[PDB]
Amino acid sequence: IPEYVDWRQKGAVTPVKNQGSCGSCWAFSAVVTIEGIIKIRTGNLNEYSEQELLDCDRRSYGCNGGYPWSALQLVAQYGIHYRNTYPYEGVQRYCRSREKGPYAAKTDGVRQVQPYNEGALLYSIANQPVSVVLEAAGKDFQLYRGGIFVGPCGNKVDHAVAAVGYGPNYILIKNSWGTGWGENGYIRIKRGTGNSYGVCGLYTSSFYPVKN
Ligand SMILES: *[C@@H](O)[C@H](Cc1ccccc1)NC(=O)[C@@H](NC(=O)[C@@H](NC(=O)N[C@H](Cc1ccc(O)cc1)C(=O)O)[C@@H]1CCN=C(N)N1)C(C)C
Repeated sequence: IPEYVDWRQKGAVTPVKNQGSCGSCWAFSAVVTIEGIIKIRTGNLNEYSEQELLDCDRRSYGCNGGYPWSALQLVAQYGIHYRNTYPYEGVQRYCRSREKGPYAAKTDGVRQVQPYNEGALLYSIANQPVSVVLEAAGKDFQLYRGGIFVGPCGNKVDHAVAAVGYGPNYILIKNSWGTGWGENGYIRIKRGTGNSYGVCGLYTSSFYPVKN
């Protein structure tokens, strides 16, 4: 795998979103990986519905948090609508998949990256955008304005984001806190510290969709 990966450079990343006060990060994280793999497989970049996952993933707890892997399982088992047809409201409502016609995209499964393994995550990122979790509760992460982020932070993961690239010293992350946060909505998180958790627990729980 190469020294630099940036899926934005290959037109596989849609504009930065803002999840608002709703604990829907898990749905935003999942959708970034779907938008990525559909572009890589079909050559078309589309936006897909975070709201649909928020409403329809019965394993997750709507705006009270959820599971990127369960969201990705749902897209593999059923599918997902375009964001345009099922737009984001920042509140959990009834699952309205049936009322919005046939699904726009479908995947063939979900895979976990070997956890607590930097090389395993970089290998997956080289192939496609990956759903990752980290500790975002800390003020340092909340007030991040740019540069390579080293913390401070603990490993108490509480927030799902998407790894869309890496460099020699960092992993490139798409956050769902709008374009005003960090580097136009992105964070470069320090890698290669030798801490198996990753910086802010970045290696705790990572999933990517499978599509043939
Ligand atoms: C992002 O907007 C939200 C914010 C939030 C966090 C906690 C409570 C409310 C809102 N963050 C999340 O959705 C996070 N989700 C969780 O913390 C998640 N737990 C896990 O991801 N861990 C599981 C463990 C597990 C696996 C399978 C079953 O059946 C049970 C448990 C894992 O290791 O995969 C849950 C979601 C519901 N509430 C809490 N507290 N935790 C982030 C995605 C990590």
